[PDB]
Amino acid sequence: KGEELFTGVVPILIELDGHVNGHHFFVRGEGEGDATIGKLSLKFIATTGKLPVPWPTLVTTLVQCFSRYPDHMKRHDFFKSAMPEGYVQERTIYFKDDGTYKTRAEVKFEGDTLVNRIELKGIDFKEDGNILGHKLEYNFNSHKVYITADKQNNGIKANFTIRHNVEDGSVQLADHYQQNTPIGDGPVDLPDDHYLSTQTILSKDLNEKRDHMVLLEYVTAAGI
Ligand SMILES: [Cu+2]
Ligand SMILES: [Cu+2]
Ligand SMILES: [Cu+2]
Repeated sequence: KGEELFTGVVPILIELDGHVNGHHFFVRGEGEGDATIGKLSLKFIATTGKLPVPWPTLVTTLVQCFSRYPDHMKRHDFFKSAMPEGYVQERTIYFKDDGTYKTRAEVKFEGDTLVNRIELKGIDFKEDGNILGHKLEYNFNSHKVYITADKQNNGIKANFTIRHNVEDGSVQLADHYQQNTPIGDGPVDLPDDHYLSTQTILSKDLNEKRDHMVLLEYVTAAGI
């Protein structure tokens, strides 16, 4: 339909096919999104066993169409306007003093479900660094995701730096560079500069034996 697709609660499917250094892994997440209040509630399983990288490094890669855009900002919501046909979301992520992730995702409706299917490639990580050495805390900070229009590509770009808490009290920074392109050829909303304000909780399911991550997230657009 349109932004009409997000007036209620929407089921979500997320699938990540990952290769970091020499390691293969697969993640599938399921749950629900409520864009009217900007809320995600999701559970992710590593189907391939224990992950070679920390769960928090995957959070940004694992549906910004569920951001809450306040009424006065609805003209600037690229993500919903591309639906149902969806958009391609690509990122290049530089972990400071540490390797890089390259991601490509398609985010679109498949029936009544919003699906995010991702390919992730990671290279040049240090064996004893914060990522391959699993030295990141199981939690997640608040960020501002700065969004700009990319009118030459009929889409948007985003810039932000993720701050991962490290177990010794230091911070591991991850510079994100993001490009989104609509899949369909219908017109989309090309926004004035603004940002998304994020908050996230990472937790566990006591009955789940598999390596997993429960996620609760709230995101609201601001800056206009
Ligand atoms: Cu209708
Ligand atoms: Cu292999
Ligand atoms: Cu593989």
